[PDB]
Amino acid sequence: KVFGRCELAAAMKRHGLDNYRGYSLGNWVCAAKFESNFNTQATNRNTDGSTDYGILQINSRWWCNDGRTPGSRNLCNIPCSALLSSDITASVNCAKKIVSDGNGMNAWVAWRNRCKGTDVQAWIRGCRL
Ligand SMILES: CC(=O)N[C@@H]1[C@@H](O)[C@H](O[C@@H]2O[C@@H]([C@H](O)CO)[C@H](O)[C@H]2O)[C@@H](CO)O[C@@H]1O
Ligand SMILES: [Cl-]
Ligand SMILES: [Cl-]
Ligand SMILES: [Cl-]
Ligand SMILES: [Cl-]
Ligand SMILES: [Cl-]
Ligand SMILES: [Cl-]
Repeated sequence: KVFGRCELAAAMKRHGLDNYRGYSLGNWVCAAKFESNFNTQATNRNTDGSTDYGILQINSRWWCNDGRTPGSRNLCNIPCSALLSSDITASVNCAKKIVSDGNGMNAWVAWRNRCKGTDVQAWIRGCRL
């Protein structure tokens, strides 16, 4: 599923991501924009053999099981395929664990490089929230 900008903002808010760990909704929407372009089915292969899955490009190195990342962890206790669903529940629940791990949203490369410090409220501008 390719979410609209305001559509994703509403879904993230319902699942309690807004202001989660102090990160405003615009931060989360911006992260999803640059990680996946709002596409729940996005996947990308990393140099080490791990893969990033879904709207927030969550990495199998630490967070989910795909059966093809030797030595990796599954800290969200989920199959990576669950992060590709049209329903964002699994991705949100895992994102909550990730952002609580110590380094906040810096875990998302695209957030650090393209969202951090910018006018992130622009991403929820005009949305009915
Ligand atoms: C929270 C999350 O999963 N973020 C991922 C990044 O982990 C991922 O960055 C890759 O992770 C490194 C190793 O694969 C794991 O140590 C790679 O060196 C690095 O490229 C990023 C890739 O675009 O996507 C999300 O931000
Ligand atoms: Cl957009
Ligand atoms: Cl915001
Ligand atoms: Cl594995
Ligand atoms: Cl599994
Ligand atoms: Cl949803
Ligand atoms: Cl980047």
